[PDB]
Order: sequence, then structure tokens, then C-alpha cells
Amino acid sequence: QNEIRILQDKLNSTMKLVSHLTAQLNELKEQMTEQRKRR
Amino acid sequence: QNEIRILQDKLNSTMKLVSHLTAQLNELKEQMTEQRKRR
Repeated sequence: QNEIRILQDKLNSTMKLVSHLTAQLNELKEQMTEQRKRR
Repeated sequence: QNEIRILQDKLNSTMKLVSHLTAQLNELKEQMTEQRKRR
């Protein structure tokens, strides 16, 4: 049961990593918007 | 193999920390924008 809980925590960490990747994409979009504003 | 998986998870955590640092930089930029708007 403890191993199953650890696996669930690992899955949650993977979901957090996916959210971090989405945040990185949003940051890239924000950087592009800033570059457009500068021009 | 379990140790290798743990190391991979640690690397993912380090990448998440780098993303957090980028988010902190974005927050600083947002704070600067808010300060400029106030002025």
C-alpha cells in the first residue's frame, strides 16, 4: 500500500511536470509578446 | 533500476526548479510593469 501511494505521488509529480511544461510554453508566449511590443 | 528512476525524478525536479526560477523572473518583470503603471 505504501508503494502504491508512492506511485500515486510520482504520478502527481509527473502531472506537475506537465503543468510546468505548459507554464514554460506560456512563458515563451509572453516573451514573444514582449518582443512584439518592443518592435 | 529504481535508483536510476529516482535520479531521473531528481533531474525532473531540477528542471522544475529551473522553471520556477524563470517564473520568479517573470514575476519580477510583472512587478516592474506594475510599478511603471503606478508612475
